[PDB]
Amino acid sequence: SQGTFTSDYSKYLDSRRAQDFVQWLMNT
Ligand SMILES: [Cl-]
Ligand SMILES: [Cl-]
Repeated sequence: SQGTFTSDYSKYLDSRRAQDFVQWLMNT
């Protein structure tokens, strides 16, 4: 199974993606 390191890295990647969406929402 995915260990804590891989799972935490995926939550980091999720954060990058969600933050890019937050930025996109302000874009025009
Ligand atoms: Cl791992
Ligand atoms: Cl991304």
